[PDB]
Amino acid sequence: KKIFKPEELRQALMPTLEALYRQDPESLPFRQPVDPQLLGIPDYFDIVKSPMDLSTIKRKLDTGQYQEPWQYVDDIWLMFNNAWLYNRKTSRVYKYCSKLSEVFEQEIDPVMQSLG
Ligand SMILES: CCc1c(C(=O)NCc2cccc(Cl)c2)[nH]c(C)c1C(C)=O
Repeated sequence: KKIFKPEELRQALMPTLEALYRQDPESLPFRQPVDPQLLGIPDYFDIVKSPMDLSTIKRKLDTGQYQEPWQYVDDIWLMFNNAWLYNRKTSRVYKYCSKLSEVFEQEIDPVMQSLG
């Protein structure tokens, strides 16, 4: 039941988020919230009830919204799962999502062993 200072959480986790955000071009579809009206996908919020993206996660990390590291990890998988759920497996975004998830696994694994 260890408690982490918000600042130490940000320090430990931010490099993993940076690694995802910097991944080009695979991060591009995940750098901002999905905007259904712009994209012409009006059923999006019927399928995805809990939208998530890298900018939102970044904000949560900056503003003390995570009490413990698994909450960050939860949001990352929420983001990936939303994309795997909504998009066809052949789609560009699905494929980018999978590649990003592999980057995430490599970066996160040592951090979370070293943390919680
Ligand atoms: C298909 C819509 C979508 C995007 C997206 O941003 N597309 C536009 C785009 C902009 C730049 C680069 C690319 Cl490749 C696509 N993003 C997500 C998570 C999704 C979904 C539904 O899951």
